[PDB]
Formats: sequence, structure tokens, C-alpha cells
Amino acid sequence: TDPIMEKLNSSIAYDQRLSEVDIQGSMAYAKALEKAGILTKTELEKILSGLEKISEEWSKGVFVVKQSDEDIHTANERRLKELIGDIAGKLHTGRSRNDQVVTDLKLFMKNSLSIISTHLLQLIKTLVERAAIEIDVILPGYTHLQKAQPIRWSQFLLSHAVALTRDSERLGEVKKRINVLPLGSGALAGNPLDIDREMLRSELEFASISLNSMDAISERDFVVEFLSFATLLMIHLSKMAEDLIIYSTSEFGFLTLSDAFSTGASLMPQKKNPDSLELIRSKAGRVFGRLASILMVLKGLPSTYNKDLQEDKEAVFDVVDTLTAVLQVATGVISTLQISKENMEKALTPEMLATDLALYLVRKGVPFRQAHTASGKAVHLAETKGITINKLSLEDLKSISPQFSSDVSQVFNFVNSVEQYTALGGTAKSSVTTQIEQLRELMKKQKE
Amino acid sequence: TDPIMEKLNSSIAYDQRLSEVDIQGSMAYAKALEKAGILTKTELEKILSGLEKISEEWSKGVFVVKQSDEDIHTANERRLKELIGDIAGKLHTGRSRNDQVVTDLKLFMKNSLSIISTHLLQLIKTLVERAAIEIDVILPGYTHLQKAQPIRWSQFLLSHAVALTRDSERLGEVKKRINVLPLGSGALAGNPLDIDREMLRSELEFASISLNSMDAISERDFVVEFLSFATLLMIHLSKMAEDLIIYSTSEFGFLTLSDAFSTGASLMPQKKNPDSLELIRSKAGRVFGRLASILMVLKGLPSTYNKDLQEDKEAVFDVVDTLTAVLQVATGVISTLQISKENMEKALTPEMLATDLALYLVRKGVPFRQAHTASGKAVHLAETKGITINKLSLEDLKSISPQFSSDVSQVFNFVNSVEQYTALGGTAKSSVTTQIEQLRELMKKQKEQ
Amino acid sequence: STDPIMEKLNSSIAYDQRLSEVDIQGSMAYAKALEKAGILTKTELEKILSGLEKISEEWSKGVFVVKQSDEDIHTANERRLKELIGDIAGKLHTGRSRNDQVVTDLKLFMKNSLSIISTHLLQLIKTLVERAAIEIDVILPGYTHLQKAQPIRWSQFLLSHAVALTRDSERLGEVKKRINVLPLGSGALAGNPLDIDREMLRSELEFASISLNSMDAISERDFVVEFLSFATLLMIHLSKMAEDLIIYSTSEFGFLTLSDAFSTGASLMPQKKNPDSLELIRSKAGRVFGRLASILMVLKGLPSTYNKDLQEDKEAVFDVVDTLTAVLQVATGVISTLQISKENMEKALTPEMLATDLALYLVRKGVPFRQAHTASGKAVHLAETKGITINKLSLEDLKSISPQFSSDVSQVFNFVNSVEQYTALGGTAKSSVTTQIEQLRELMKKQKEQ
Amino acid sequence: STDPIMEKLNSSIAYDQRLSEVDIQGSMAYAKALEKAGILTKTELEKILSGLEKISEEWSKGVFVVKQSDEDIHTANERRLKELIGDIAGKLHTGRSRNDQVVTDLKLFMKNSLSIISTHLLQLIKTLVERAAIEIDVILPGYTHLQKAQPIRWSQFLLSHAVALTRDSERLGEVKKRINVLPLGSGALAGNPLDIDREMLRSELEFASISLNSMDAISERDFVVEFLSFATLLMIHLSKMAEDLIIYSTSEFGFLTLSDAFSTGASLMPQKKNPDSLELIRSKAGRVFGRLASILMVLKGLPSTYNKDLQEDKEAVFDVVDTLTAVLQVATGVISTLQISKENMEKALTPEMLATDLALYLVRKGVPFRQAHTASGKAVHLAETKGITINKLSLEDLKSISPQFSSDVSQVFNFVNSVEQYTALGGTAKSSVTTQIEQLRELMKKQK
Ligand SMILES: N/C(=N\CCC[C@H](N)C(=O)O)NC(CC(=O)O)C(=O)O
Ligand SMILES: N/C(=N\CCC[C@H](N)C(=O)O)NC(CC(=O)O)C(=O)O
Ligand SMILES: N/C(=N\CCC[C@H](N)C(=O)O)NC(CC(=O)O)C(=O)O
Ligand SMILES: N/C(=N\CCC[C@H](N)C(=O)O)NC(CC(=O)O)C(=O)O
Repeated sequence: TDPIMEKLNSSIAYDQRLSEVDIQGSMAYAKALEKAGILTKTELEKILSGLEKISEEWSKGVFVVKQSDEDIHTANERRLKELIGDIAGKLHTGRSRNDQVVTDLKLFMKNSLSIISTHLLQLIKTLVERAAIEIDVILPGYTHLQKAQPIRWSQFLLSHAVALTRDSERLGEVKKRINVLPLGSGALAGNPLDIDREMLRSELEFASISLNSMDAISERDFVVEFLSFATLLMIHLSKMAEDLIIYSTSEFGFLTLSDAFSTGASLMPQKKNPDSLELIRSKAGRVFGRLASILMVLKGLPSTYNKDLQEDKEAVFDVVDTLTAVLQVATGVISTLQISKENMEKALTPEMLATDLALYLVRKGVPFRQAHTASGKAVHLAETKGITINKLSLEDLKSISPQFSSDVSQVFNFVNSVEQYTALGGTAKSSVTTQIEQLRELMKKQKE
Repeated sequence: TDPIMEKLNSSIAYDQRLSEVDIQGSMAYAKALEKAGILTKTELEKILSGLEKISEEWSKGVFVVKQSDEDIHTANERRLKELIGDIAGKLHTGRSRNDQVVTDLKLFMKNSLSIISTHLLQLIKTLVERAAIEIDVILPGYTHLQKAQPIRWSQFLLSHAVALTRDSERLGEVKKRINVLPLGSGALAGNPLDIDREMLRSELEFASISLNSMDAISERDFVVEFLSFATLLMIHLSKMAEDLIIYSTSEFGFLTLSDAFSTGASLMPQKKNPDSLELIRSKAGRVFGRLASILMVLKGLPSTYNKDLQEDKEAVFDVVDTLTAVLQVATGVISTLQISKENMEKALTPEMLATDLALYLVRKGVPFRQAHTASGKAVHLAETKGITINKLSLEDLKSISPQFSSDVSQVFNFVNSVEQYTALGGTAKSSVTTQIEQLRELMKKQKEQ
Repeated sequence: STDPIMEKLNSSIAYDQRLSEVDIQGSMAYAKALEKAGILTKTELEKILSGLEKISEEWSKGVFVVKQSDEDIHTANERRLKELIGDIAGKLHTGRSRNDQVVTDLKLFMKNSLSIISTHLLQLIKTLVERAAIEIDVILPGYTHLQKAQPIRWSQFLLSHAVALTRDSERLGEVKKRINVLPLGSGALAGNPLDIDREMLRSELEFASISLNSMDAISERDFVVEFLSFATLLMIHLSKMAEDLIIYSTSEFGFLTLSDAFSTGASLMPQKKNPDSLELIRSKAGRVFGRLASILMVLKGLPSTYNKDLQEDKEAVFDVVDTLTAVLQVATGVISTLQISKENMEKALTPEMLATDLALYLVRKGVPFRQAHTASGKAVHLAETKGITINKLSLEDLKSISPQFSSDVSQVFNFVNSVEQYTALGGTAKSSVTTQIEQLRELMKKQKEQ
Repeated sequence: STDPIMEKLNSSIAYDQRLSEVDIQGSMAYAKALEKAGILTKTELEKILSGLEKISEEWSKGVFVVKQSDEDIHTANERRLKELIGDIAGKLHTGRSRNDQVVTDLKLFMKNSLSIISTHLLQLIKTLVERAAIEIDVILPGYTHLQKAQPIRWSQFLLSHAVALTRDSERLGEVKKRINVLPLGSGALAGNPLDIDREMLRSELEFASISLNSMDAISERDFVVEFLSFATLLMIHLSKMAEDLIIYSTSEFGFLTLSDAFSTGASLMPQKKNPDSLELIRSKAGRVFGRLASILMVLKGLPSTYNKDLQEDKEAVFDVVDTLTAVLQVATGVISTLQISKENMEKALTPEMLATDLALYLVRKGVPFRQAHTASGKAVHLAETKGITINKLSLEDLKSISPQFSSDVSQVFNFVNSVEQYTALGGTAKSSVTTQIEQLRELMKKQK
């Protein structure tokens, strides 16, 4: 026996995290075994009693792993034998580590996903609640990281909330396919003892049962799917982080993170580094790496079970802990950051209203092309005079288009600017208000 | 201006494919602009007529792209001006290339997903039909690419069909989020003219409208998703390809692909190369590469629109054409390959029944650990006598365990072996029939949706 | 029988046509080799080489007509040859396989492309170095966590990107080395069966050496993968420079303005310039990485030797070669034509950024690290309480904090003095920047030669 | 003003403590440079070096106690140093940053690791080449599309993998050289402010040269990326070799059997061995590639200079270093102890595989390529008709097809003669194989 081979093959170091679900799966299997008459009533009692002790050992942190333990399945089996004797061996009857390992992982994932959902909905709720409070705040909207047009700060917050809501929906879709029992698939051909799979389903609380035994022990669709959901969520978080890091620069000055989510030097007490957001942004790569690895692991693999499949667990574990930490830090950052209403409003410039000046002519019937040419001229005329467009005289304006009336004065108002956007989904207050309502309802349906 | 910059920035070369959907998007927008008062009834008639003429030029292949057209959106508006004059310019009022391009890509992807769905469901149907017909065929089931135990050829075919059915379910989920109208989001803050977005939705036949203008124009979730669906689908096909390429070796000898899906030489007329399956398997890399690229493009990008987002189209086009081609070739391969029932059956060996021999004792009350011990003794006994286990004598077996009775001869039958797995999902004939029924019911639902 | 979708998917002619000229060059060399092996006559050789020339010429002019039967470039070029000189043409492929012919084609193509990519990369690096030399006096904030950390020379910023790009150039040279090995003569997988003169082929095609093992030479796509790895790391460097430049071009930072040629805008906001050029560059990091990811997946788990899977290499190489070629030139245009705002870079320098220098001032007078740092922190607090900035504290103010503070301390509050502290090799001190420029010109020279 | 999730997420101590020793070496070299600069007196230096050595030993003995306040390995070492020698410890970080300290620690560790990896890699290559020498007489089928194409020597196959591995070894040397550049003395980003003697730090730490630009030296992770690229392409090679051997080990091919140490089996089927070793190896290509993917995404689009995002480099490097070390050794074991079936390999050789040589026979006689080819096809065609193998055709039968067929055609139908055709450099002919073995031995020598 080669020690390097043994260490490489062995999965106990990390798969012991599945200790509890593994016992849960065995208890369920033991009850079906009895029903199938493989075990006597008394034998069942003994088995279940022993399994409960083991759950407790792991639970209290007293379980002692042994050098011989290849995986969590062998470890639990070894300890039950130690606790109740020979009778423990009837438990693996008609059972394979192949369907046992995917049953364990799916039960762990269903529980993990339930937790991730709570944190994801909390992040969304936090953004939506903040959008509701700061709905009167206006700042520049950007394209190419250049000032485009005024937008409400809440529109920006809600843009991230909406995208995250789609991540929550995908999470639900992933959870559905994970909530399918694979136990009773045996090594690849199914269970040979006509085990009551419906009974196993009910006991382990799965929603339905796997359709084909070969597919059940061979596929890791649920792992890839979860990693795809995870990666896109991180993409969203990498973008929100990017936005917030830039807005927190001294140059932008739109906001400041709380002390808990930033770092800084006593020599420059006014400066705060957004470490929280940089950690979050870098995890998009950490999680994407996991998705890439499993995809490459599964590609070109022959049916059915192959040891290549063992690489699934460490990837799922890393991403579950990554998502759980990242979502809570994101929530914290969003709920505690402080905005500078003053600097956001200060960033609004008259130049950003030339588009609105053109729209003014459009609403009066001037064709789009000529309205844009007119505004461009007003902008040019102001520039030649060394003044801003909101300062041009009505006479100056008419020298370019008699269509400009004294009411053109209303164009140079940033509230009036964002208020143009009443069509559904836009930045006008009535629209932002509607979005908050839709999101509250969406979160409700998702939580449910 | 810099020529190389202009070439790199211009998207006309490929976004040309969006010609029809772009025209369809402008027609719906034109209709809403008229209802909004930006266009007169007559102007709307002139614009829709001109737009219809451009649609025909593209379909007929006579559209003339000018050196000045930077993108499909520009080419179409230029042409509309050539056709109807000045009024053509009012078309873009309140619209932006930002909400126009994602509307175009979504309309295009919605149509492509319908076509892909059709070929995906056809592949699944083909595998299911063959499993129904060849339901008596039995062969080795593998683990570590080593013979593990008997299974029905149909169980193998259905394992691939079940996976593909999950792919079809994901396709639907992706299609749902793609079927959301982004038009009327403007450059980023919304449409400034109170365009009737419900009307645009109904005209373009989208299921609902986008919730937030900034997100509608900035996100490419729908591209990523589609690419994740495509990639997992390809993973499944590369696995089925791996299986069939191996099963097609002369060493395995289980099956032979038709001439249409293989290649060969006259010097060796009996040898066939599965080029079709190798093309398919390598397309998993091709598709995954598009997924990785778009994810990297979006990572770390600030809000809202950035030119980085232009990389979406070539990746979507490639994957759509890869899937449509790959799915039809896969269906072809599955329906036209020829299996060797004789070699598949010859592949089944006695050695593969030692587990069964152990279950035989188990079903008689013998504890798992000791039934396996007894079956082991049996194997060794036959081993030291130069004979296969099914040739071991009744008294021989008895010397090992008295619980071995005359009825043990039924263990040495491969049909009885697979018939052990009647538990839902197993390889027993009844289970296979149930699966066929389940998938058919599943396909019915996915199709009526 | 034949399936239209299958033959369409298997056919590579639509893209492998690009290898037309190099496919013909490899045939001219193999022909010459066949003649030496005694397979062709001196008379035939002249015929064949004469026909290949016409073919080679037809592609060059753009008059070659591909036919429905042409499944790939190898088949197309042969078809036309037979059409040009007759049955004698059919002897050219004697002992040759599409297996060793296609890899020979791709490497010759990549050798030429890499030489072109080298020129562009070296020009980008030279652009950054020469600009650094000219603007060596410009000082602006150095950033960490995108927060102002400390004064640095703008040329130090330019050279940081130049140095990274230099390592990309070095990698390109290593990749080209392995690409510059002849695979022709490996046959289908067991080698050339006619005892062809591989050295003659090497010489004729101008490869540096020949492949050591037939199976490997036929199935490996290492040269494609590392070309792609090199391309991907190069794009990463460019994505970072793009990010910096995009942020520095914001009106918030106001450090620089791209030229109109490499940006977009509207007459409605004439002063605003969108950095489309840099955005295209940043996004191509994804595009190129996607190619590396695809080929690695195509090769993973493949059995020996040739398999049709390998056909996916060509489209990935073509895309990346064309992407780098366009991207590097656009990058060079961006760097050489952008305008910096010395005024704004200078205005971003604040007294608060010298608190670390203030501590260092004490460290050089023997004050321990902890005490000096504490001392500076106290000055920062005193300044704030007094309603001023640290460069405004009086000597008495400073002495009340530490006895080591002497009148010369006023020299700390000078940004040139600040960057001039970093004379240790690699720092932002003017002499260090000068040295780097000289080292980079040297490196470019040696790489240029290599 | 502190958040437990944020703290846990931000600290790197859990994993960067692996850099405990090289961190100490970096501190010792720095301390010496400081003494030379005059920042430390010789006496202070002797006390600092003495404390650093004790910390080095504590880690060596697994006695080092990490405290909850330890954010990273740099912080934990500085804390303990002060506990051991008092205030004097504070002068050590003078003019230094964790920014140039961490990359120095990572390059030192990676240089040591690449040294170990090269040894195992060179040993894997040697294993293949020496086996090829010994089994040089063995012949078996060569495959294209996994279909029998033409006879080749077993040694040609083995050497094909050795040659690819040899390029991996070359890339490793290239990567090591760029890793062997000292970044210490770069400070936070602008360089070292105390005119520290970098050439001295270089000599003490044994780097080949020193970094050229402080910002780049602190910001770049090229060294991490290209080492992950080297590792990923190396894993691709191993995945390819694993695929070949897993297939050759099938009952269906019967070409070889793995030893018990690197295989797994079933008790009811003692003659069957599962190549778990090779599957673990194949799957690791995905695991390593995942690491490559993650770091690329982490770096993509990041602004200069240091960002907390860069913290993700370490876990990826450690995982891959440990993966290659184990994988290379297992691969060596599998190749060294596996047993081939000369009988089965020769058995797989068939007359059908010689039609090609028959055509070559005519071309050497002077028959134009296409004629020789068409003639060979007629030969196989007629053999089939008469329902006999091609080696059974009478010279008469052959002459009717082509006048150029002489009695010596009998030479074509021999497998050794078949492989012997390939004497051109690189071919499978015994002489060509011998030349390869010699070339590879010299290569391995030079790569040292
Ligand atoms: N070892 C095994 N399955 C192990 C599952 C748990 C494993 N650690 C994993 O994570 O995949 N199975 C087989 C083959 C079986 O598939 O028939 C064998 O005994 O070699
Ligand atoms: N050009 C543009 N979006 C173009 C979309 C179509 C493009 N080919 C793509 O594929 O993304 N937008 C802006 C900035 C706007 O976003 O405010 C501009 O005019 O510079
Ligand atoms: N099809 C082939 N080589 C094709 C090379 C060019 C191809 N378009 C590619 O790009 O890989 N070879 C074989 C098998 C040979 O590998 O022995 C055959 O069909 O006979
Ligand atoms: N935290 C930091 N460097 C940390 C290095 C080690 C870290 N665990 C990593 O792995 O990147 N730097 C700064 C900013 C400095 O870069 O100016 C700070 O003190 O906030």
C-alpha cells in the first residue's frame, strides 16, 4: 500500500462534514430495511440507538476518527460496529457508497441552500428598505464610468436588488432538483431488495425520487447548477462592490463605509479602505474557479460512477461557506454605509441636462434630429460665452430655436429631470415607488 | 479617427444577424410612438411600410451594408432614411442603442431557444423510443470503466435521457427570464416620453416587462444563464459521446455508427471512426469557453452600460449554432447506430453474478456480512477448480452453506439478475417501462410550455 | 450515406482556409523531400512546385474557388493542384497525413503571427517607456484599495505596466521557441514511412529543430494552450491598465483625457469622453480567456493519439491572434495620444499624504518606529484640533510633540522630496525611474533581437 | 465597530500561517539590511535574530500559539517576537510593508515548492523513459479516434507521454526564474524609503535578481498565474495518460493491469481492478484548472496597486502545490509497477492493419501513390470476397491486381517489419526509439 495514494484517495478529512446527514440517511435506510424484513424490530431498535449515539459524538465534537477510516461512510460504519456489535453489518445490506454519498450531499445542500436563501433575501430586503428611505436622493447615473444623466440613488440601489432577486429565483429552481432522493439507486442498477423508496423519500423529507439509478449515482448536475447560481450571484456582488468602492473614493466622495467594514491608518484617520467590498469582489473568482473545476471534472467522463466524482464535495463546501459569509458582509455594508447627500447632489451638473433640453423641444413637436442639433447649438453657444446652459438667456435660446419658451427654465432642475421617467421601470419617484412594491411582493413569494 | 479602433469597436460584421429582430423591435416602438403622439398616423404607416421593406431586403439577402454602418441599428436607420426620407429620423425618439440592443438579443434568443428546445426534445424522444424497442437487450453496467453488473441497454439509454430532460427543464427556466421586455429602459434611466411599455410588450409578445431600467440595460444574466444551460447540456452529451465512442471500439464491439456519422478508409473497410461523437464531445470545451468569457467580461464591471458588454453577441451566436447542430447530429447517431446484441450478451460473465449469489443467501435470512463471506468462498472454490461459479456443483455450494438450495441455479441467469431491480428507478423491465412513461409525461409538459 | 448537418459540422474549410499559404509552403517542402527520397523525379518536382505556386498565387490574389467537396484546406489545395497539373499532383501526399500536415500548418501560421504580435507588444512597451521619460517630473497619488496612499511619479505608474508587459514579451519568446519545432514527418501517428529527410524539411521550412516523438507531435496542442495562456495573462495586464486609465479619465479623478480617436461622445456633452477603446480592451480579457478555457477542456481526458476533438484549436488561435493584434495597437494609440492634466494630478496631492513621511523624518534621526509613528499621529491630531493641516503646524507645535523635530522638518512637506526618498532600486525616486527606463530599453533590445 | 463575519472573512491566518518559516527568513534578512542601514545597532540585530529563531523553532515543533487577535502570519510573528524580546521588536517592520512582505514570503515558498515538484516531475519522466528502454520490443496497436490504426512499439507510446512531460519541466524552469526575483524592498507601493540595500536582501534570501518596479512588484501575481498555467497543462498531460491507461486496463482491451497499491477492487470479483489512482489523477486536472480560472478572474480588471482582492492567491497556490506533489508521485508509482500483457498487445495486431503497408510496398517499387492505394484496396476487397485475410492472397492474385507485386510482398505481412518502416527521426522504429531515449536522458540531465 502506497501512503501517498491512500492520502489522495481518502476523503474523510473533508467529507466528515457530512457526518450528521450520513447518519440521517442510515437511520432512514434502517427503517426501510426492517419494513422489508431484512431487520427484526429489535435489530432496528439497536441500530437506531447506536446511530443516535454516533450523531451525538460528532455533534459534541468527541467522535474519534481512525487512521483506517477511508471516508465518513466507513467511519460511521466502524463506530456503529464498535457500539452495538455484529448486528451493525446488516445496515449496509443492498446499499452502496455510490447512492449513499449523493444522498448525503443533497441533504447537506438542501439545508445549506435554505440558509443561503435567508441571507440572500436579507441582503435584498436591506437594499429595498434603504431605497425606500433615501428615495429623494439624486446623483449621476453612469455609462462608461462617465456622467450620463441624473438618476435617483434609490434607482441605483434597486438595480442591484432586482438582479439579486433573479439569483434568488435560480436558487429556488436549483433547490427543486436537489430535493430529489437518490438513495435506493444502489451501485448503479438500483436497489436489489425492492426497498420502499417512497418510504425513504418521506423519512428524509425529499420532494420526489430519482427516475434512473445510473443517472442518480453518476450525475452532479445539482453541483454544477448550484455553482452556476453561485457564480452569477457573485458576478452581481462583484459589480455592486466595484460601484461602491469607486463611489467611496475621495474623488467621488458619494459615500463612506462604516468602521466595521473598512480599514485605515491612524496617520490618515480620514481615509477608509473598502476591504469588505474587495473581499467580496475577489470571491467571484474564488467561486467561478469552483464551477470551472467541476465542469472540467465531469466533461468526457464515462458512465457510471468513477472516483473523479469525489472532487464535488470540497467545491460545494467552499462555495456554501463563501456565499454565507459574503452575503452577510454585503448586508452589513449596505445597511451601515453613510451617504453624502451633499456630494451626490454637487456632482449633478447643468451639462447633464442637454439631453433634457432636447427632449423639451421634442415634446413641442420638433423632430428628434433637429431637437438634438438645437441643444448641441445651445451647448456650443454657452461654451463660447463661458457660461453654463442653465444660464443662457431666453433670447440666446431663441437665436437657435424660436421653439424655446420661457418655460424652458424648468429643464434646469434635477428633480424635474428624473421625474421625466414615469414609464414603468424608470427613475421617476412614482416608478421607484412601484418597484419597491413589486420587490416586496417578490421577496414575499420567494420566502414562501 | 483610427481605423483599427473603428474596426474593433464596430459590431456590424456580427450583429447583422439581429437584422430581423431589430426591425421587429422598431416596428413595435414606432407603434407606441404614434400612440404617444410623437408620430402621426400617416408617419406610422410610412415607417412600418419602410421597415417591412428593409425586413424583406435582409431576408432576400439584398441588403446593402455601407462602410459607414457601425452596427445593425445604424444600418437599418440609414436604409429607412433612404427609403422614406426625413420622417425616418423620428423613429429613435426616446430610444437608445442600450435598450434597443438587449431587446434585439432577447427576441433573437427567445426564437433560438424555441428551435433548440425542438431538437433537444427530439434527441430525448429518440433515446426513449430506442430504449422502448431494445428493452430486452442486456449488457455490462460499468464503474471505473470496469464491468460491475448486468443492466439493460435501455437503462443506459434512459440514464442519458433523464439528464437531457433536466437540461430541457433548465432551458424553460432560462427562456422565462429571457421573455421579459427591456425596451423602454432608455440609455439607463428609463424612457423619457412615457412610452406605453405594456403595449410594446404585447406587440413584441414578451411575457412581462423589465422592473428596473438600470438593470435592464446593464445585466447580461440572460446570456450567462443560457450559457450555463448550454454548457451542462454539453457536459451530458460529452459523457454520452465518451460512452458510445468506447462502446464502438473493436475491443468492446457493442455497436457501430452508421456511415453518415463516421469516417473510414477502403484499405480497412470494417473500421469506423466516430468523428461525429468526437465533434460533439469537443463542443463541450467550445461552449464552456463562451460561458467563461462572458462571466469574465461581467466580473467587476461598474454600472451601468459599458462597451465591454458588446462581447455577448458572438458568444450567444456561436453557442446557439453549436447546440442546434450538435443536438441533430446526436439524434442522428442514436437513431442510426447499430448494436450487436450478440456481443453485448457475450460481454456478460458469470463472475458478475457473485454479488447476486450473495443476495440469494441474504434473501434467505443470512446476514449480509456472512452471505458475502459464503459467496466469496464459492468464487474461490470455483477458482481453485478451474471452473466458473455457475458450474459449481450443488453439493459444492452446500459444503459452503446449507442455505444454498437447488433453486440457486436461477441466480446464474442474466435476465434474473436485472429483474432483481424492481424498486423504482432500477434496471428491471417494469422499472424501465415506468421510466419510459415518466419521461414521455415529462416531455408532454415541457412541450406544452 | 451522408447527413448535411454532420458534414457541415465536420468540415473545417470555412476557417482553416486561412492556412492556405502555409499549407502550400509545407507542400513545396515535402515535395522537395519526396524528390530526395526518390518518389518524385526532378522533372515532376518542378511541375508540382510550379502548380503550388499558382495555387499559392490564387489565394494571394483572392481568386481561389473553394468547392462544395472541399472538406478542408488540405483537400482544397490538392484538388486545385490536380486540376492544374494532372495526375502527377497525387504523388505529393505520399507518406504524408493530414495529421502531421495540419499541425505543421498551424505552427508555421503561429510562428508568423507571433512575430507580428511581438512587434506590436514591443511598440506598446516602448510607448510607455518613452512617455515615462518625457513626463518623469509629474507627480500624482499612488493608490491602494483605490484610496490615496502616497505621492508617486506618474512615470513610476507607467513603468509598472511596462514591466509587466515585458514579462509577457518574455513569455511570448518562450512559447515561440516550442512552436518553432517541426512536426512534419510524423505521419498519421507512427512517423513517416519513407525515411523522409526531416532535417531537410526543417531547413526548408525554417524551423529551429524537429519533433522527438511521432505520437506526441501529432496529438499535442501544448503550443496552442501556452500561446493562449500567454495571451490571457497579457490581456489581464491590459485589463488592469484599462481599469486604471478608465478611472483616471473620469471627471471625478480628472487626471487625463483620451484622444477623440480612441473615445466616443456626443455634441450634447462635447467635453465628455467615453473610453470605449479601453472598454473593448478590458472586455477582450474575457474573450481571450474563454479561448484558453475551451482548449484546455477540449484536451482534458482525451486518449492518444489524434481525435477529431483537436479540430477546435484553429478557431481559438485565429481569434486570439486577431484580438491581440488589434488590442495592442489600440493600446499603443491610447497611451501615446492621451493628454494628462498635470494641474489635477498635482492638485490631488494633499498634506495628509505626508504623515508617513513625517514619521520617517524622525526614524532617520534615530527615533524608533513605534515612537516616530506615534509622534506623527499626534501631529495629525494637533493639526486637526488647531483647524489646520500638518504642513502648517509651527516648529513649536511640532517640538511640543517631539524634541527630534528641527526646523529642517519643513522639508518633509514637499511632494518632490517625498518621492525622492525612494532611491532604493525600484522606487519612485527620479534616479530609480531613470534606471528603470534604461533597464527596460535594454530588455526591449534583447527581446527585439531574440 | 467590528463585525465577526467580516473579521473571519478578512483574516488570512488560518491559511497563511503555512508561510510561517519563510516569513521568518524574510524578517531575518530584513533585520540584517536594517542594521546595515543604521536603523538597528549590531546589538539590537543579535537580539532580534535570536527571537526570530525561537519563533522559527516554535513553528517547527508545532508549539506556536496563535491568538484570536492574529490577523495574519506577519502579525502573529511580530506579536510573539515582542513577547520574547520586548519593545526592540518594533524596529523590525521599519520601512517595510505587509504588501512587499507577503509576496516575498509567497515567492520564497513557491521557489522551495517548485524545487520539490521538479524532482518528482523529473522522476516521473525517468520512470517512463527507462521503462520504454526495457520494453522496447513490445508492439501493440496505435490508435486514432480510439480505433486501431497501425502497429507501434509500446515504448513509442510511453515516450510520447515522457516528451510532453519534458515540455512541462521546461515551463517549470521558465516559471521558477521569474519567481526567483526579489520583491522585498518595494514597501507599500512606492519602494523602500530608507535606502535599504536590496542587493543584500537578494543575496541573503538567495534570489537571482531584484524586482524592477515597486508598484508592479507589489501588485502583480503573474508568478501565481503562470505557475497555475504550468500546473494546469501538466495536469492535462496526466489526464490524457490517465485516460489511455484506464482504457488499456479494461477487461475489453486487456493490455495491462495496475498493481494492488494503485487500484481498488471487489471481494466477490478478485480478478477485477478499478484504476482509482488514475481517476483521482484525471479529476485533478479540473481541480487545478479551477485554481487557474479563479486567480485570472481575481486579477482581471483590478486597479493598481495593492487591493485586498489579491489575498486569494495563497489558497490556490497551496492546493495546487500539494496536488502536483501527490499526483506526480502516484503517477510514478502506477507507471513503475503496472504490468502489461505482451500476449494481449500482440494479439490485438491484425492483418487488416497492414493494407497500408501493402500500398507503401508498391510506392517504394515506384507505383504512384493513388495507384498503390487503389491497388491495395482491390487486394483487401478480393481477400474479403474470398473471405480470407489479406496475408492469404497468392502472389498470382496480387500480380493480377498489380504487376509490381513480387515474391517479396511477403515481407509486408510482418508486424516488426511494419514498425521498422519508421526509421525517420521520431518514428516508432527501434533505432528511432533508441535515439529518443538518449535524447530524453540528456534532456533530463540538462534540466538540472
Ligand atoms: N468506491 C465507490 N464509491 C465511493 C463513494 C464516496 C467517495 N468518497 C466519493 O466521494 O465519490 N465505488 C466502486 C465502484 C462501484 O461503483 O461499483 C468501487 O468499489 O470500486
Ligand atoms: N453606444 C452605446 N451603446 C451601444 C450598444 C450596441 C453595441 N453594439 C453593444 O453590442 O453593446 N452607448 C453610449 C453611452 C450611453 O450609454 O449613455 C454612447 O452613445 O456613447
Ligand atoms: N481526419 C484525420 N485528420 C484531420 C486533420 C485536419 C482536421 N481538420 C483537424 O483540424 O484536426 N485523420 C484520420 C485518422 C488518423 O488519425 O489515423 C482519418 O480519418 O483517417
Ligand atoms: N492590508 C495590506 N496588506 C496585506 C498583505 C497580506 C494579506 N494577507 C494578503 O494576502 O494580501 N495593506 C494596506 C494598504 C497599503 O497597501 O497601503 C493597509 O494597511 O490597509
